Amino acid sequence: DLSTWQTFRRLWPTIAPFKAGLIVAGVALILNAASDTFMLSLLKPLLDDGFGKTDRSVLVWMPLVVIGLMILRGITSYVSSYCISWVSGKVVMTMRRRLFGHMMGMPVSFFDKQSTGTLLSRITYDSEQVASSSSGALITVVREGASIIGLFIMMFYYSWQLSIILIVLAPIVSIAIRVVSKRFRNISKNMQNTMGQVTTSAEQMLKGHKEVLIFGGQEVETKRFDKVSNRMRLQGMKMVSASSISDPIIQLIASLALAFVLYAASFPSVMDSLTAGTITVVFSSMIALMRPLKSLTNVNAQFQRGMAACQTLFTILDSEQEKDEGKRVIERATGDVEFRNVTFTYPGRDVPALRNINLKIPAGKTVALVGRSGSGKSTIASLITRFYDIDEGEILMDGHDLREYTLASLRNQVALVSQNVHLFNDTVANNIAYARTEQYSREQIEEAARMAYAMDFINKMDNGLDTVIGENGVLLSGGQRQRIAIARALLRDSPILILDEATSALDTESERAIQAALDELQKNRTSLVIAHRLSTIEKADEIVVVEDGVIVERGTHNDLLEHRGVYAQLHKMQ
Amino acid sequence: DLSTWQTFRRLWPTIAPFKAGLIVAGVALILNAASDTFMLSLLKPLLDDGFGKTDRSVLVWMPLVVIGLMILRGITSYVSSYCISWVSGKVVMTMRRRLFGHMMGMPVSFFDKQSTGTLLSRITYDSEQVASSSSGALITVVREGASIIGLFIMMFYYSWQLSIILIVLAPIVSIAIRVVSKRFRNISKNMQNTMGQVTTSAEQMLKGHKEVLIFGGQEVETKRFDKVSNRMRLQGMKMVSASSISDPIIQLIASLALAFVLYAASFPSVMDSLTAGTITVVFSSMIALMRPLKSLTNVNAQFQRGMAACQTLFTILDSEQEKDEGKRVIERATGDVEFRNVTFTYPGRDVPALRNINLKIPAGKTVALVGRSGSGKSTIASLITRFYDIDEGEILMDGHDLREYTLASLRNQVALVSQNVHLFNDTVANNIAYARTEQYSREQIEEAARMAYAMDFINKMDNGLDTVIGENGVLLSGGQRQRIAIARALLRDSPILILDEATSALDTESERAIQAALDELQKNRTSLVIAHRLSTIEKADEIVVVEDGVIVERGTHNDLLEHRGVYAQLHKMQ
Ligand SMILES: Nc1ncnc2c1ncn2[C@@H]1O[C@H](COP(=O)(O)OP(=O)(O)O)[C@@H](O)[C@H]1O
Ligand SMILES: Nc1ncnc2c1ncn2[C@@H]1O[C@H](COP(=O)(O)OP(=O)(O)O)[C@@H](O)[C@H]1O
Ligand code: VO4
Ligand code: VO4
Ligand SMILES: [Mg+2]
Ligand SMILES: [Mg+2]
Repeated sequence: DLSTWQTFRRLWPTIAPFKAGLIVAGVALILNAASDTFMLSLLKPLLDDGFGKTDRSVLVWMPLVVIGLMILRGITSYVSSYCISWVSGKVVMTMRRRLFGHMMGMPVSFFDKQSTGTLLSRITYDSEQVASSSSGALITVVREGASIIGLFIMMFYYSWQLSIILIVLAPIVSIAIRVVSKRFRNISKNMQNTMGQVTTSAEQMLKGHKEVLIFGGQEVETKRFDKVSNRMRLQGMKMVSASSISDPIIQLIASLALAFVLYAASFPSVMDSLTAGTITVVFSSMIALMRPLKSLTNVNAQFQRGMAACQTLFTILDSEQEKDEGKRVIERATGDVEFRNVTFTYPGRDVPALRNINLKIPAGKTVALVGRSGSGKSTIASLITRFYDIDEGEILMDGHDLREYTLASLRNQVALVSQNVHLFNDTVANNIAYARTEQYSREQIEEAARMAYAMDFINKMDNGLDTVIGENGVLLSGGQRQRIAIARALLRDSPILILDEATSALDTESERAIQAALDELQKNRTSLVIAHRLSTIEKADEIVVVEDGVIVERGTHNDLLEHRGVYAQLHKMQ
Repeated sequence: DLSTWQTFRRLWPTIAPFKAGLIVAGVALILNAASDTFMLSLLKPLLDDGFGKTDRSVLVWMPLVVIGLMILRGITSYVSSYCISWVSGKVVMTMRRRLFGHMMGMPVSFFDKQSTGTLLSRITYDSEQVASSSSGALITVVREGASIIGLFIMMFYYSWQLSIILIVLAPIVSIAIRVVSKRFRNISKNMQNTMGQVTTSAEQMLKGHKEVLIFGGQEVETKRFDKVSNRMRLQGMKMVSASSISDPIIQLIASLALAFVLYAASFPSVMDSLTAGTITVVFSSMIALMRPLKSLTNVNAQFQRGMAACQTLFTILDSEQEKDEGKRVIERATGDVEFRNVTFTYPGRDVPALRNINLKIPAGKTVALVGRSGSGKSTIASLITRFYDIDEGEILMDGHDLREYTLASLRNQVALVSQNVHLFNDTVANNIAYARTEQYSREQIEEAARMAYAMDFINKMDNGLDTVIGENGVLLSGGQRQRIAIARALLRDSPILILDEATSALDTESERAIQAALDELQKNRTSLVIAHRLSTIEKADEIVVVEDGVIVERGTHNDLLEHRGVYAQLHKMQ
């Protein structure tokens, strides 16, 4: 928990580029406060010198001065507000952009334990609270502070004897504001966590909607959301209770100043040194000082909430991202990947998921990983992509350990068809050519799609390649969204290709056409196809059988089949 | 785009139950306004008496009554603020609950075109805007309104020769506030869509993270989020420009009243009967009225934003939900299902996916759907669940149409495991027994896992049945996720079981084991098995071969094999 001025010194490097746009705002605020103070001091001359027997010596030129002062105040307030809001908007943009670009680079080990709801709350709630507090509440806070300091200097100018009490009452209000702002920040952080839970529940509902319908998850989801929204309301209630018990207390404490000055001025031995105008302007200033104080202490809730959000985001932005310890970069790999004594236990587990693998993938060939449905088959594919780091043992690419290569230059050498195919809500062309859209002409996209037996059914759609695919490609069947992932992978010429259950959903002749396409196209590029259909693999250069997490049998189709090993029992039952 | 009072009169039925709090808050607010007005009026008695003609300076009671009046003001302010925030929190919570329970009732046809980011924005951002405006800004707006009304009353009580101008200028200030509130609402309703785009971009980055990593979608996603955040900040700056160009103008308009008052005092022949205290309390009243104008017109941004958000949510809450007509509840259906010339055209297409389907699924039988990847078979599975409505044709179920059956009593007769199956971020037991957590005991869940061959891996994890499966079950392999989905489907004893590729990602012998265990239930169950592995369904009661959109072949295994039809070719490719 950082104090509300510690957060600004933690934020200053972000604001520093725009400090030129803040000097004008500060000068405008100073002039605004001066104009308001001089306008309130204008009550002095129309009771002392203004009133006389048929006397309008100042009143003849008075209201025009009020209009001019009002115009000055208006333009200064406008420029101050707009420039402060511009700086706030730029800073909020920078924080939001950096936050998004940060969680976009965290390791997958982090994504496997955090619900989507909390991160979406980070993007769309905390940043929004910071923006709202620093655009709407900050201007009010700083302007009322300027007005208050102006009233202070004015009351000390006219009569110090009637304003020594403010020296004794400033510390009390400072302590009260500090001790209530701490509570505001704590409640705001708990409130942020509760919003995270709310959006997590909402996203679990939305993403798993069909199962909610089919299994009758009506009442349970409704009750869970009821409880979480109730917690949200209760924490908001605690914040409101703090605010509404801190406003009147401070207002009453600030009213001892007015009570004292009335008590002090009640002494005829003191009022002699002053006139009616000075006394009435002191009383008016003390009376009208309470309004800025009340407004500041009331708006202090939103400003403190924004400061809490900024503190949380700065803590998040200071986390550790994926280990990009790599130094060397490479353009195209020759196509050979080697394992050595590699073992790898998943984050937060006891038994290793691989005990020791000595797999060797030759350059420009294919290696297939058949085996049971619970062994390490997708784990190997994740490892050769550096999704997870090894525990011990060496994994090599082109004779140099896989940790020397930087992350970008490595994954730019591998194309993957995940068993859980995920497609973006965009046209078919942009799903096939996801990141390198500008580098691949529609001719290349069409060739890649025709390779993956997808152009046959794309033509049937409304706009051909231009059709929108839906939120997750739900507009297409599983065997039409597992042939766009294949097309996307085949579009690139990455020498290392992984087919993590490429044809799980396809029928037999469609996958036969796929296999023909790869056999006529992948004659030079290394592939790592993993599948339980032992007909997409009978042409592999070396079949590898992994069960329980350890390699058991390595060899060609013929050498394994006549060996009467585990592959023989796997093949004899198709 | 409705006005503020129209918004409240549209919202009043929601607010109606919570009227005691509103009434007591209103009474306390009137008392607070009277107390605050009475504090400014004390400036007259101390000048007509007291320091003016100090011969009666015996008046000493003023500080005591000031302190007492401020205590009363503080108490009334606290109770009014708290009992308005109670109604605000209750109403916002009810809006959240109604909105969540509403979108969870949308038909699937709506979910197949709307990105989840926008709906999460509706729940998270918009509702938060309503809550913030109605909690923080609303109390400020109403308090300043009360203070303004009190100051009008007091000044008109004192002297109307110097106050009839406020009759003239109130319409002008009202016109300005209305014509700036319209722009605030429009900008806010654009800002909601922009934030929806922000959160859609964020969500499409998170839940498609691996596709971002593999293909280098780093810079593309960075550009997209930069553009959307820039649009957001630009709209925010437009809002702030409107606010800070409407505030000083309205402030200056009110200044023409003060200048006129100061012009009236210059004329003695008419305004000779002004006491030295009456005039100086009218002037202080103008100043202390013009301050709340600034405060109210400044805080009007948040309040108008909240009203725009409440309007947007009220547009959602009266949209069309799922049809759900007919009130024929059924206890436990026999399971018989029949089609009659069914023709189905998907929402937004122009060629019928299904046409002229005659399908019978008699009780205690299994019907197998086979064909190319792209024919309509998952469509049939969706139709018998009533995810979509028939375009033209009759379904039947236990001797009656699916339309007459109410939806809640229809999905209880179907347990469906689909392709791309979803799992909830919760313990494995709470995933198997999803919505009936407190009906199926632990031994029943264990039996369900045992039937689906899932006990061999579910018993090796660290915590057994209680291990957290993570978001979408990413902590488990594809085969294990499929097995848990099967175990979830099998735990229910629903008459109809639909297996949309229930064994896509399982090795051959676990497929054999599951089918062997599933064969026990076929004595009473009525299952619809969709599968491309023809060895899975060689024992189907009747096999239905669905090509592009029409049932081509049907019969048993041997009848189709002897017929030398399309099934013969599909089987030769084994
Ligand atoms: N992200 C993960 N975190 C923890 N454990 C995992 C994870 N992924 C897989 N496992 C464990 O490793 C075993 C094998 O999974 P994996 O090799 O990734 O998939 P597959 O079995 O399809 O090859 C599974 O039984 C599972 O319990
Ligand atoms: N939600 C949807 N909206 C519009 N069209 C769809 C939707 N789901 C599937 N389709 C279309 O219906 C056609 C039939 O596919 P489908 O019957 O789902 O294949 P399968 O039954 O093998 O999954 C597909 O070509 C697809 O384009
Ligand atoms: O398009 V399919 O659901 O038959 O893989
Ligand atoms: O071991 V698997 O879940 O890819 O069939
Ligand atoms: Mg896998
Ligand atoms: Mg399907």
